[PDB]
Amino acid sequence: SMGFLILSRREGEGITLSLKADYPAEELIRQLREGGIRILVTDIIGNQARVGIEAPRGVLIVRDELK
Amino acid sequence: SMGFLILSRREGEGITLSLKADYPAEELIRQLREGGIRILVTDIIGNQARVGIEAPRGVLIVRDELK
Repeated sequence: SMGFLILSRREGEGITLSLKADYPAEELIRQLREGGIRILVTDIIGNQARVGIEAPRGVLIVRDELK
Repeated sequence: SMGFLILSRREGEGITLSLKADYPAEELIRQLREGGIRILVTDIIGNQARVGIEAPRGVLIVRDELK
């Protein structure tokens, strides 16, 4: 199954996607070749955009201001 | 160097990221572990959000309405 993260982002705010160190390379590459990552603009509430990300469990999703 | 794509997205519009079939698995996994993918909300022009994506060259970036 998939991890799902939707966050409000203002101008100049972002997200970094990386690979989790504890998951194996053969499997992550197969997660990403086969199904990929989906980015969705879910809502635009004025000066904010709610961005959804659906990604296999091996993908680390971190808001830029955290790391 | 990096591929860069910025597109206007309205509500319910998205992007799919996948891995290019012609690039080797060892290298792509190392592209993504080391540097990752950056998603940036660059501008919110009313009912549209301009979403930037910076990704290593091995990553295929496709607007949902194309494939």
